[PDB]
Amino acid sequence: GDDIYKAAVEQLTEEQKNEFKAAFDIFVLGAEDGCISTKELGKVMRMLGQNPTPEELQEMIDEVDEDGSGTVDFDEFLVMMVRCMKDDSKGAGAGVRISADAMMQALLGARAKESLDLRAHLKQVKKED
Ligand SMILES: Cc1cc2c(cc1F)OC[C@@H](NS(=O)(=O)c1cc(C(=O)N3CC(C)(C#N)C3)c(C)[nH]1)[C@H]2O
Repeated sequence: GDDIYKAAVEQLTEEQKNEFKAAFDIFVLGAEDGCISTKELGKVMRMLGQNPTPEELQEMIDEVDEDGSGTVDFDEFLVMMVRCMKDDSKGAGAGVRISADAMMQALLGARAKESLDLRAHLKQVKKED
């Protein structure tokens, strides 16, 4: 049931559909496997205010793993974003729940993410950034 997940390509903004390349690219920047692992996780988690455990990262990855060895494909990420907007809470059983925009703004956060107002999904008191 990956209708909006796989079709997210058209659901993504004008800059998002193009940021999905550099975004995930930074996650595996210099990766010999080409994919993301529990190691790279903590590397990005800090960029989005998050300091989980080395054993917990296996959970947020297991639900998005293809090989089943603490990892995730490049496509499993694209959906993780479009699915996050509606499912801000996918972890279930942790201290908090990571969002999608939080990952994008952390990964690149320079190109453009206001063309469609993706960060507007969290209309609430924020910082000056
Ligand atoms: C490989 C990859 C996958 C994911 C990533 C980034 C990635 F690099 O971020 C979003 C995450 N979905 S989630 O619902 O936010 C989510 C939160 C949690 C959780 O147990 N914790 C919140 C926590 C970080 C704290 N304190 C610990 C889980 C299992 N899922 C998951 O899709």
